[PDB]
Amino acid sequence: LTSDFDNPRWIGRHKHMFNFLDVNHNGKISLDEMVYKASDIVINNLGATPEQAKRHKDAVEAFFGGAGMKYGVETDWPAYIEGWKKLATDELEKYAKNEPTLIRIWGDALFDIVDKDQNGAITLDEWKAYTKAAGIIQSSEDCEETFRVCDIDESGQLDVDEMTRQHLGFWYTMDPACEKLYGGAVP
Ligand SMILES: O=C1N2C=C(c3ccc(O)cc3)N[C@@H](Cc3ccccc3)C2=N[C@@]1(Cc1ccc(Br)cc1)OO
Repeated sequence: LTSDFDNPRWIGRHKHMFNFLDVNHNGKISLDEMVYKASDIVINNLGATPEQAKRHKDAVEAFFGGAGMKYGVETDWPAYIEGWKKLATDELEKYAKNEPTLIRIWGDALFDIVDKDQNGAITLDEWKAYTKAAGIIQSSEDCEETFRVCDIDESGQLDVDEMTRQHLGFWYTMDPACEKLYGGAVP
């Protein structure tokens, strides 16, 4: 439940993602681009209903919002990483107080789209469909590493509650137990 913001591997994890989000190498990204990307994936690749898409958009907006990003503002790397320090701090504070995190809220919205059974858990094939559409993982072998790192349930599925815990460790705290969550795709 403690952050590790001076760790070069934390900083570099998020710089990897900044660079991945900055698809046209502008050195800056906007909230507009984030919510476009989000809705493009779920509506155009993953079959989301209109209601599901709007729920998902609201969650992504709130997530990057928590990192300081705003509509009509171009966020460069120094502003992006400083805002990520605020997001991670807020998220860990919520998690410690048993309050829903922004990453959980996003997960619930995403999993309602990706889980054909709408019961809060995804198969490996579903995780492959999501991460390859998003681009955050490219290869099947890296998607398969997720399922090695995560505690998989009795039906072979990845529950949103488990992925949220792994995400806290991976994106917010540098928990060694959560290394390689995205395989080699994200250092
Ligand atoms: O955890 C997830 N992330 C985390 C990030 C991320 C990016 C930058 C950064 O500095 C830190 C994290 N990005 C994405 C991909 C994406 C970005 C923007 C719009 C749509 C999709 C992502 N997709 C998710 C979706 C998700 C969310 C919550 C839960 Br629980 C499970 C899955 O899984 O790969």
